[PDB]
Parts: sequence; structure tokens; C-alpha cells
Amino acid sequence: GKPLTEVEQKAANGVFDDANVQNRTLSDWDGVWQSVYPLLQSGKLDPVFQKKADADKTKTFAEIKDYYHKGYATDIEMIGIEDGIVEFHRNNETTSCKYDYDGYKILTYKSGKKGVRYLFECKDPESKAPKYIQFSDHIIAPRKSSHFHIFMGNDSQQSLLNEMENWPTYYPYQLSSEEVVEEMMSH
Ligand SMILES: [Zn+2]
Ligand SMILES: [Zn+2]
Ligand SMILES: [Zn+2]
Ligand SMILES: [Zn+2]
Repeated sequence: GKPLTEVEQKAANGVFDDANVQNRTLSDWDGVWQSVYPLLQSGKLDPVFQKKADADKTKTFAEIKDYYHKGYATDIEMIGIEDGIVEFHRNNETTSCKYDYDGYKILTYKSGKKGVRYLFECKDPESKAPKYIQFSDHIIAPRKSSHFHIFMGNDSQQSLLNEMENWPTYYPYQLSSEEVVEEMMSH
């Protein structure tokens, strides 16, 4: 929808000044989302890997697909976000919490690029949802997400900050596999 400003555009590419990063509310991720892992498991995402492989030298289709197989792997098939609550659908069962915002963390990847993770924490003893979750979606300022990676854990926020190999990814539930694929065939 909104035209990604020059900043938003470069930011979406890991290039930005820390002074341009701003807090974001949980509502930026409101909606019902589908994990893309089952799509990969059923070959629905092969075209995307084929394209990334016919452009990446030293990388074969299988090598690329193996990279994303590890990256997308998760048992949380669906996520629901609404009115401050995040709900996780695992095995026909669900868990949720009314998450508290804990600021963000600007990361500097070894590739030189930068990224921002938005941290939330569950402070409800009753709940059985992950204690710490972090959103990352190439957005550094208020703006509704179109899809996102989410890191979840029960050890600590720092702990989630070190994870760089597994990043469960989610797209709007209503999108078909074809639509999800076309979207990935861009950015
Ligand atoms: Zn700084
Ligand atoms: Zn469910
Ligand atoms: Zn990403
Ligand atoms: Zn996108």
C-alpha cells in the first residue's frame, strides 16, 4: 500500500541509520498468519528456490532448499494476533499471552547488513506461551507487516538474538500458495 520511502526501501535492504529506527506496536502484526513451512514441505515453494538458484553461483537448487528447510522449520503452523494477544497454533492445541513490549534491538549481521528485532515478553504465569518472542520483518518504523520472521524462546531475549539459522516465517492466512510465491519472487 504505502510507498516505501527511500529510507524504508534501503531499510528493507539492511541499510539504515540507527536514528531512523522507531518503536512499533504489536498491532503492526495483527491478523491471522500461516507458516510457510508446510508450503516448502509440499514443494509449493520450489519455484522460488529455482529462481534463487539460477542467479546464485556456487549454490544449487537443493543447497538453497536445504537452507530454507532449516530456516522455516517450525511446528507452529498458524499465528493469530489481535488486541494485544498473540496466539500460537501447534498440534490442534493453542497457547497465547497478552505480550508486553520490551523495545527493539538493532543487529549488525556479519554480512555487513543491519536488522531490527522487536521484542515482546509474556508476563502471565497462567499462560503456557513462549516467554520471549521477537519480530523481524525488514521494517524499522510503524507500518503494518506483510509477513514476518518470529523468534520464540523461554531462556532469554539475548538467547533469541544469537539465533541466525532458524527463523519461522509467516504470511497472511488468506493468501494462496501461488500468491505467497509471487510475493517472495520480489522485494
Ligand atoms: Zn546506535
Ligand atoms: Zn489452531
Ligand atoms: Zn527476511
Ligand atoms: Zn515482501
